[PDB]
Amino acid sequence: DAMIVIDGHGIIQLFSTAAERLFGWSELEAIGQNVNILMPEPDRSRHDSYISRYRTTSDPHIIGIGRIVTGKRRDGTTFPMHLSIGEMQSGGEPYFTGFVRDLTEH
Ligand code: HEM
Ligand SMILES: [Cl-]
Ligand code: NA
Ligand code: NA
Repeated sequence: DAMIVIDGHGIIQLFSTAAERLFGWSELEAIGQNVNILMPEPDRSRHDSYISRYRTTSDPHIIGIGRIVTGKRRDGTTFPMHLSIGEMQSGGEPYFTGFVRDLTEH
C-alpha cells in the first residue's frame, strides 16, 4: 500500500500518499531526508551501513526476501510493518523501492 523510493545514499526521493498517513510526514518533508528518520535505534544509526554493505557486496539480506520490522512514526511511536525492497537503475544510478505494509492495522 505505502511506497517509498530512495537513492543509493538512502535519501528519500518519492513518498507515496499512504506513506504520509502511516509515518506522519508529508511528501515534501520526507523528500530530501535520509530514510533512517523512519526507524528506531539501533537500525536508525546503522541503516546507512546496511545500504553501503549491500552496494559493495551485492549480497541481499532483505531485497527479494522481505522482513517484518519496526518503524517509527513522526510522533516517536513504534509499530510493526512488513517490508519488501527492490532495486532498479535510472540514468546509471541505483534506486531502491520499498513496499511498506502496516501490521498494526491491516
Ligand atoms: C522504516 C523501517 C526500516 C527498517 C527498520 C529497515 C531495516 C533494515 C535492516 C535491518 C537491514 C539489514 C538487514 C540485515 O542485514 O540482516 C536493511 C537493509 C536495507 N534497507 Fe532498510 N529498513 C527500513 C526501511 C527501508 C526502506 C523504506 C528502504 C527502501 C526504499 C530500505 C532499503 C534498504 C536497503 C537497500 C538495504 C540493503 C539491502 C539488503 O541488505 O538486502 N529500508 N534495512
Ligand atoms: Cl517480500
Ligand atoms: Na523535503
Ligand atoms: Na521474507
